[PDB]
Amino acid sequence: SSRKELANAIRALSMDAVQKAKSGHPGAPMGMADIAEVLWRDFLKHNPQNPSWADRDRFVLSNGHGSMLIYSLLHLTGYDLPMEELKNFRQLHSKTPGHPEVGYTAGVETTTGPLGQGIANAVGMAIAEKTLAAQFNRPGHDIVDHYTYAFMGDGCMMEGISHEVCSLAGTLKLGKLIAFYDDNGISIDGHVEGWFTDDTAMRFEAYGWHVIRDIDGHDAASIKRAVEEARAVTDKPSLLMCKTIIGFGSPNKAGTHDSHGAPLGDAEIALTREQLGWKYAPFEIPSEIYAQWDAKEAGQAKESAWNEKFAAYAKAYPQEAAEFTRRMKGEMPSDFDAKAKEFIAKLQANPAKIASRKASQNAIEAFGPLLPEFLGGSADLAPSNLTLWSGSKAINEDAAGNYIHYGVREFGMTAIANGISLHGGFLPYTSTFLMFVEYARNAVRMAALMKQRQVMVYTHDSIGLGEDGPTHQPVEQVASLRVTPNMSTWRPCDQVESAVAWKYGVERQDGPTALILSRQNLAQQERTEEQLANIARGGYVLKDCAGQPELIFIATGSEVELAVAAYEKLTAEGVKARVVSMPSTDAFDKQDAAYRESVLPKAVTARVAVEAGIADYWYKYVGLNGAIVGMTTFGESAPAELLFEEFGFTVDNVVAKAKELLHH
Amino acid sequence: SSRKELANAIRALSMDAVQKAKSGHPGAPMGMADIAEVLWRDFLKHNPQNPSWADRDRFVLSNGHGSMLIYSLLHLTGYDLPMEELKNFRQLHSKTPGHPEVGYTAGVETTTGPLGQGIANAVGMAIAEKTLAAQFNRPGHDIVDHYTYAFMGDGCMMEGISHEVCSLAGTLKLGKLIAFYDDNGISIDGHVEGWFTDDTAMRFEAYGWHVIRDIDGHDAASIKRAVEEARAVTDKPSLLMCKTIIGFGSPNKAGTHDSHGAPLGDAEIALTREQLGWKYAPFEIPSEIYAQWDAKEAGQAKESAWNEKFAAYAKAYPQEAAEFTRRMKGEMPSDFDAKAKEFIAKLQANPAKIASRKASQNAIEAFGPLLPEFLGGSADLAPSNLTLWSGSKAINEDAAGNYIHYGVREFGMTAIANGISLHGGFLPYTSTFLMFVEYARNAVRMAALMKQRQVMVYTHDSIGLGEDGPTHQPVEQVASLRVTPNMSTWRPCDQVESAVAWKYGVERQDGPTALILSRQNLAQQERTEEQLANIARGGYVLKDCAGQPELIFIATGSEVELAVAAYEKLTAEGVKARVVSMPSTDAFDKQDAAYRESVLPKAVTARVAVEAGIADYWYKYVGLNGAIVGMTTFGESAPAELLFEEFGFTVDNVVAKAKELLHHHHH
Ligand SMILES: COc1ncc(C[n+]2csc(CCOP(=O)(O)OP(=O)(O)O)c2C)c(N)n1
Ligand SMILES: COc1ncc(C[n+]2csc(CCOP(=O)(O)OP(=O)(O)O)c2C)c(N)n1
Ligand SMILES: O=C(CO)[C@@H](O)[C@H](O)COP(=O)(O)O
Ligand SMILES: O=C(CO)[C@@H](O)[C@H](O)COP(=O)(O)O
Ligand SMILES: [Ca+2]
Ligand SMILES: [Ca+2]
Ligand code: NA
Ligand code: NA
Repeated sequence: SSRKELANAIRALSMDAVQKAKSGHPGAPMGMADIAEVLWRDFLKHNPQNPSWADRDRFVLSNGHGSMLIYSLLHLTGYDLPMEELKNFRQLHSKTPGHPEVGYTAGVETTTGPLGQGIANAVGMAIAEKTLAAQFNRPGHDIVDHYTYAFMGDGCMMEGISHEVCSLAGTLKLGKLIAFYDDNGISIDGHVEGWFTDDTAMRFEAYGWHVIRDIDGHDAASIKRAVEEARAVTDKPSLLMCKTIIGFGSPNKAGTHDSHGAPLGDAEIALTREQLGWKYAPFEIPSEIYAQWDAKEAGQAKESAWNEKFAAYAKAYPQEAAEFTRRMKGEMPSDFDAKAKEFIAKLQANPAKIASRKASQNAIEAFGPLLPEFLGGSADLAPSNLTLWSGSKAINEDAAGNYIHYGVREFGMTAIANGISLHGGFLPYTSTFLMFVEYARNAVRMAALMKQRQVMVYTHDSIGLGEDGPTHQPVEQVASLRVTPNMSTWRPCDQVESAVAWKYGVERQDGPTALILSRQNLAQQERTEEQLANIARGGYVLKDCAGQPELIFIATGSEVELAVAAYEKLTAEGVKARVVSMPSTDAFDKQDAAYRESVLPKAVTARVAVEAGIADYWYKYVGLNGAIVGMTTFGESAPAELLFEEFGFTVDNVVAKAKELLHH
Repeated sequence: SSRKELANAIRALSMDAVQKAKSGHPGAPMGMADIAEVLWRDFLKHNPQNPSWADRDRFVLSNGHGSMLIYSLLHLTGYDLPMEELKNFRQLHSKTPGHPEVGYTAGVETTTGPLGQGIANAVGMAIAEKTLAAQFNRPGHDIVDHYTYAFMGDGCMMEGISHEVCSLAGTLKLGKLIAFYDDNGISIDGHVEGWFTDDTAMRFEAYGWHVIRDIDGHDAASIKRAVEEARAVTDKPSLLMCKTIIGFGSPNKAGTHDSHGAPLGDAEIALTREQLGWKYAPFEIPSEIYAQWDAKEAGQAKESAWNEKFAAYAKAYPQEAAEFTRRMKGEMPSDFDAKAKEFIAKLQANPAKIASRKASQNAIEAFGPLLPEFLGGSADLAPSNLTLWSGSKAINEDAAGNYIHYGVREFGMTAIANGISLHGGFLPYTSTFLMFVEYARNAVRMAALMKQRQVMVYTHDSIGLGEDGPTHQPVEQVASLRVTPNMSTWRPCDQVESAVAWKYGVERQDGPTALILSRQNLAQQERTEEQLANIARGGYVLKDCAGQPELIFIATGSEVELAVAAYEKLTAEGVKARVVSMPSTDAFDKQDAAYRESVLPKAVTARVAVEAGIADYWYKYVGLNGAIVGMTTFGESAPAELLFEEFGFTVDNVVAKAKELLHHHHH
C-alpha cells in the first residue's frame, strides 16, 4: 500500500471510533496521520510485545485530545489493544479513554489532556535518558540510547509551561528530544491569528533549539527528510514546524474549528471516505495494511539485540548492571529500610531544634549515598529550600549528576519530574516555597493521578516565615493537598518526624508525597519506642493522661510545641488532656479502625485542632462540637513571633479555646 | 545634584531600611535605581497628591521583592508615605510590607511578589487603557492617554506566565506598554547561565515586541534615549534590556547572589556609602534632594490640565462623561439592581431545564446591555464556556470592543484580568473549564488578596461532563476555592440560582466570585418569594417538614435534584426530612448565627451532604455523625449518566445512605 493509504487507516479508525462514541476529537488525528506514519514506521524504536523495554524510544502525545491517533497507532503496530477496544472508545472501563492514560493501555507513556504537560513530560523523559546514559554507559557498552518524540499543537505552544520546559531543554542541550508542532492554524475559538501570532520558530531558536520550518505535514518525503535532519543534530533539541490541515480528508470540515472536538457526522464521513479513496467499512482493516504497520517482528529483533548488549554489559560491569535493573524496576535497595530506621532512631536519641527545611536537607544527606537514583532539584531556591547535599552534582555541570537547577519554573519543574518518574531509573524530588505549589498545582495532581513517585519538598509553610508577608505565607494550600486523591502530605513537627516523612515518600510505590516544611526552628519532642514507631502511622498519641481523655489537642508541624504547652497547663490544673501529633492525615486515615480509635476515641468530642493553616479543614477531625485554632484570613508582613501572637497561636488563646470548649 | 546622586537616594533608603528591618532585598533596588530615577523624574505622568487620578501612567514592579525601590520612589516624589513608614519596613501594620500591596500604600498599583504576575497585571492595565481610549476618546477629546511601565527581572522572564502575557501583548499591539528587564545575570541559585540561557531579545522579537538591547542600566543618558525610542514606537510593546549590577555600590556584594535577599550588613553599608559618595545618615535626605525629586508641582499641573480637558469633554459629551466617571469609580448603574431582580423573578416564574453554563450565558446576555463596563473573555473556550453574547465584540477586531480571546493562557488570562480590575473602568470576567483553575490558581488567590471584583466563569464542573475523563473532571477544585480567604464560590443548582450568583458577583466590590457551572442540564426547583430571596444568603431551606427534621440533606449544584428526589421518597415513607440548597458556603458562613441555626439547627445531627466533589470538605457542615455522598477518587472516561451511577449519585443510593445513617442514630 502507499504511505498515504497507510496513514489513511489512522484517519478511518479515528473518525469512525469518534462517530461510534458520539464523542471525541477527529481533527488532530486526521491532521497528524501522515506525520505519525513516517515517525512510527520509519524511525520509532519500540517493541509492541514489551511496552516496558528499558531502552525503547518514548513517544508523547501532548495534544492528548487527539487520543484516537495513539490508539490507532498502538492497534495497527501490534500492541495488545484489539479492535473491540477501539469500538469502545470513551466507554466505561475501556482501554481507550477519551484522553490517553498511562497504565490503562499498552504503550501509552503518560497521561495527557491538560495542555502543555505532555511536552513537559517529554522534556523530563529526555533528561532522564541523557542522565541515565551518562551514569551507566561505558566504553564499548552504550546500554542507554533512545529518543524522545513529542507531538504538540497550538494549545501546548500558547501555554506558559511550554516556555518553561523548552527554555530549560535548550540549556540542557537535549539532542534526542524531537518535537513535532501541528501547525494547523485552528483552535477552539477559530482561526488562531486573533489570539496567537508568535513567530514560533524564532521563539524556539531563542531557546537554543534546532528548528525546521515549513514542513509539508501531508507529504511523507518532506516529513522524512526533516526527521533525518533532526536526528543528525545531536547538541540541540529539534522542533519540526509541520503545516497540517486539521480534519484532513473531510471536504466540508477540514481546516475548520468544527473538526476539532465533535463527531464529523455520518454523511461527512462518507464524503471523507470518498475524498481519501478509503474503501473499507468502519473497523475494517485489510491484511496488507496490517502487514505494513505491524512492528512485532522488528520490535522483538531490536529488543533481543538490546538484551544481548545488556548481557555483555553485565559481564563487564556486574554491579552497574544490577543497579540498572533495580533502578529501572523502581525497587528500593534491600538495606534501605534498616539504614533509614537507624538514622531515625539516632535523631530521636540526639535531639536538635532546627527548622524542618534543615531536617529535610539532613535526610537528603543521609539518604543520598543509599539512593543513587535521586534526581533532585529546586526552582531557583537551593539555598532556601535546602535541596543540596554533599553529593549533589548539577547535571548542567556533569551529565552523570543527580541535581537539576530548574530555574524559576515551578510548573515546568513538576511536570518534568513527572516525566522523570515515568521514564524509570530515577526517584525525582522537586522543591519550591509551599505557596508556589499553586503555580504547579495541576502537575502535582497529575503525579497523583498517574500514581507516580515524586517527593515534593515545600518549605516556608506558614506565617512562621515572617516578613515576606501574605503573598508568600501559605494558609489554605495544605488543606487542598490533603483532599487530593492519592496524594500523601506530611507536616512534620521536628527533625524526627521529618526523616520519617522523607522515608515514607521515597518508599511510596504508587504516588507522590508532599513535605510541608518550616523556615523557623522546631523543637524536638520526646518519644517512647512505640511513639517513634507510630510516626509512620500519620497520627499518634504524643502526650497522654491516665484513662479516657476529657480533652484532645490535635496538632501538626510547628504547632505541636504550642499544643504541648497548652496540654501542660491544663494537665497541671487536673484536666485529663491528650496531645495527638498528626503529621499525615492520609497515613492516619489508612490505619485500622482500632488504631484510629486509640488515638481519637469516638466518645471524646472535646477536640481542639491547632495548625497555622486554614481552619475549615479540621472539621474532618473535630466535628461540630470541637474547636479549631487556625487561620481564617491571609497573613501579614511582620516578624514571625509577632504574627503568631497576632493570629492567636499563643498558649493563652489555645488554653482559652480549650476551656471554653470544656465549659460547653 | 547629579542624576547619580539622586538615584543614590534610592540606594541609601533601600539598604538602610532593609538593614533596620534585618530582613529584605537590597540587591534589585540598588541595581535598578538609575533606571527608576530616569523613568520617574523624566517621563512618568503622575500626581502624588491624587494617586487615583484616572489618566495617570501606571507603574508596576513585577520583581516585587525589590519593594524598597517603590517605597523610596513614592516617598521621594511626595506621596503620603512618611519616612517613619520606611523605618517600619516589614513591621506589623506598616504601610511598607515586605512585598508591595495595593491598598496599603499610596501609589502602589498592584500587589506583587509572586514572580511573573506583575508583568501580567501590567499587560492588563495596558489592555484597559487601550480599550478605554477606544471606547471614550472623541475627535478633539483624547481623555484617555497614558502609559504602562513595568520593571521585571530574570525570575519573571523564566516564569511561563511571562510567555502567555507577552505573547498576547504582541498580538494586541500594546504600544503604550514599556517594560524594563533588569538583566543582571544573577538569581538565587547564583549565575543564571546554569539554568537560563535564552536569547531573550530574540524571544521578545518573536512575540512582536520592539526590543532595545544592551542598555547600560547605570547610565542615565542611555536609559533616557531608550525610553524616548520606546515611546516613539506606537504599534508594539517595548522591552528595554537593561544591563545592571545587582547591589550596585557595594564593593563586596555587588554582582553577587548574596545581595539578593539579605541585609548587606552594617560594615558593608559603610563601605557602600563610601563607594557611592553618599554622606547622609540612615533615613536622612536633605531639602535640596527632596526639591529635585518632588513631583507635587508638576503632578498638580498635569492633573489640572487633564481636569480641564475632561470638563471640555463633559460639555461636548455629557452622557459619555457621566459613564466614564461611573465606570472609573466602579459604581453600578442605578437601575441595575431592579432590572437584575426582574430577570431573576422571570426565570423563577418560567422554568427551563438547561445547563448552568447556558444559564450563565443567558445572564451575560441579560446583563450585557446594562454593563458596558464588562471586559470578558475565555481561554480558547468561548463555544464551550458560553462566554459570548449577542453584543460581544472582540478587541482584536475592534479596539472599542468588550471581549478578549485570551488563547490557551489560563494563568495569564486571570492575572491580566487582575490588571484590568485594578486599572478601573471595567468589570472583567474570565473563563475556562473548572479543572484548569489549577493552571491559574495563584492569580485567583491574588484577586482575593487584592480585594478585586472579577467574575470567574468555570464550566464543566464535575463527572457530569462525561467522556473527557479524569484529567478534566473536577473533584477537589471547588473545595480548594471554598477555603480560600475572601473568595466567593457559587455552585448554582438551576438557572435561577445561576442568575442570582451572577448578580452577586457583579455587585461584589471587594473580592472575586467564581461560578461553578455544569455541562449537563439542571432541573429548576420551585421557590416561594422568600426562598427566591434567600438564594443570595448562600444556604437556604428548599424543602422542609413540620417539626424538627430527623434528617437534613445539604446539596449543591447538579446534586440538588438528586437530594430533592431522595427527600420526596423518604417523606412519602413518613420520614421528617429537610433539603438545604447550599450554592455558596462563603455567603452562608457570612450570615449571622441566628440565620445559620434556622437552616442547619444544632439539634439535628443526622445530616447528609450530596455533591459530586471531594467528600472530605463536607465534614464542616455534617460533622462526625452524618453521611456524605461525594467523590473520594478521580473520575473516569465514560458517558456522564453512567459515571453518576458508578459513583453512587442515584436516588437509591442516597436513600439507602440516609436510612443507614438513621439506623445508626437509632441504635
Ligand atoms: C489548561 O489546559 C487545558 N486548557 C484547555 C483545554 C481544552 N482544549 C483542548 S485543545 C484546545 C485548544 C486547541 O489545541 P490544539 O492543540 O490547537 O488542537 P487542535 O484543535 O487539534 O488543532 C483547548 C482549549 C485543555 N485540554 N487543556
Ligand atoms: C512562583 O513565584 C515565585 N517563586 C519563587 C520566588 C522566590 N524568588 C524571588 S526572586 C527569585 C529569583 C530571582 O529573581 P530576579 O528578579 O532575578 O531577582 P534579583 O535576584 O533581584 O536579580 C526567586 C526564586 C517568588 N518570589 N515567586
Ligand atoms: O526572594 C525570596 C522569597 O521570594 C527570598 O530571598 C526570601 O525573601 C528570603 O529567603 P530565606 O531567608 O527565607 O531563605
Ligand atoms: O477539547 C475540549 C476539552 O479539552 C473540548 O473539545 C471538549 O472535549 C468538548 O467540548 P464540550 O462539548 O464539552 O463543550
Ligand atoms: Ca491547532
Ligand atoms: Ca536577576
Ligand atoms: Na537530534
Ligand atoms: Na511605545
